[PDB]
Amino acid sequence: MDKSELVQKAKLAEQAERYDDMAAAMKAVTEQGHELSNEERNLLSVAYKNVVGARRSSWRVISSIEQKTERNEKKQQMGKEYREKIEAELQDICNDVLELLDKYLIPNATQPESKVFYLKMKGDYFRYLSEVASGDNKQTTVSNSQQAYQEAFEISKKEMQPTHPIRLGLALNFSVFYYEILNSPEKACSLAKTAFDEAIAELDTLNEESYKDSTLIMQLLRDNLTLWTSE
Amino acid sequence: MDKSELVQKAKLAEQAERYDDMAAAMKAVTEQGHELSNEERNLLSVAYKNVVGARRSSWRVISSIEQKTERNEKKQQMGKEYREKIEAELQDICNDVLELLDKYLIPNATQPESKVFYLKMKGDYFRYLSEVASGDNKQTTVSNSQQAYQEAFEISKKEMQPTHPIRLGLALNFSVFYYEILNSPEKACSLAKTAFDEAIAELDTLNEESYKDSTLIMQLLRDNLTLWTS
Repeated sequence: MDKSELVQKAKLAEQAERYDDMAAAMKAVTEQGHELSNEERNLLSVAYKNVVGARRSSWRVISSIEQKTERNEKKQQMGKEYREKIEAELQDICNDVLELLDKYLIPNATQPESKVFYLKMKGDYFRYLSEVASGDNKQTTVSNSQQAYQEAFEISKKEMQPTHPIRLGLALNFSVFYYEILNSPEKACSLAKTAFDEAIAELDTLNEESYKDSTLIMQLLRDNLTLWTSE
Repeated sequence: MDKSELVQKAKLAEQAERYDDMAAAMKAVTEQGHELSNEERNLLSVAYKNVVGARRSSWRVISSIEQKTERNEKKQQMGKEYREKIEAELQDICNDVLELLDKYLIPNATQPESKVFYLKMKGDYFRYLSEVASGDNKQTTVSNSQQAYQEAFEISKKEMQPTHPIRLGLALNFSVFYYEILNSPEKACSLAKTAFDEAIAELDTLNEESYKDSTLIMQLLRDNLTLWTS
């Protein structure tokens, strides 16, 4: 099967709600090593969001049942083994995505918006590993998660306008990450305020017909600031 | 694996909506070769109903797409090839279930309630094969569905109460078989009306444990009878 055929197969699998097929199709597309179109990039992102989402969902369901269980019914030990089977798949799916990002997507990215998309995706997929990571492996995945967002963060700052909706929103994502996962409320606030203020300073340059493309995300940065400072 | 284990695994898979796992667990329980319990029997049924249901839905989605005009020869090829993938899967799923029915479930059925349940199941899964069958495979598969339903129907009339869900569901499915597979509204209406009237003529055979299931399926029978006439 060639790229055109795989892409079509991918859209058919989406329609049929067969997301693993959809993901396998777009994995193979990605492996031709060429920069993906917006259509293709969207398809891959969707494909894997859904495949990863289903196991995450299954895992939340099992963890919850495990904790309502009486703690030596040999049933309890099914929920252990089963959760662990889910986890291993979840990690397998994540490793695929990360391999694609390391090997093809990030290195071939020619434009800064694509490079930032893929770096953030890498950040997101490490975050999913961390949700089922063990003790000492859990700090590794969070650092790997931070570093990917940091790298994307730096590129937006350097290649995009303060007012750009991807830069904002990466600012938002990254600030929330410092707050929610790294327990750093002061860095979280510092980050948000800087993003907010920088875009504020260039409100000047926006078109009255589409300023909300920027303004809506800035409102969220601001909302978080007042929320986080109120604590 | 202990059954209670496999059955547990199966109840978790179900909660987790991982129906392929659920089905494998129940497959390995059925293969231990012993009559299933009402609960293991329902888990096996629910399992395969969801596993095969997902492909029946995917197939239709794709058959419907392949129905719009398509100027692109490669896109038309992929649609054809993808439908064919789903069918092969669908057929494999049905064959698994029919093997289980032939090798274990039906021959070991030791009471009429189960025997009807499994024959009804044999009909259903031969109906699903019919939906994607071709030529002579389709005459065989349709005919096999009718035989198994018909046989179940005779036993359910002879041994079960009119308001029993297994019996009402058989009528439901067998009436739907006649409408959708045999393209015969006359035979589908006659069956559904008989089973409904027979139920309502014996409300005394209702019981608390299955009142909701009985009425739910009676209402579905009714729905179908209105739709099919109007």
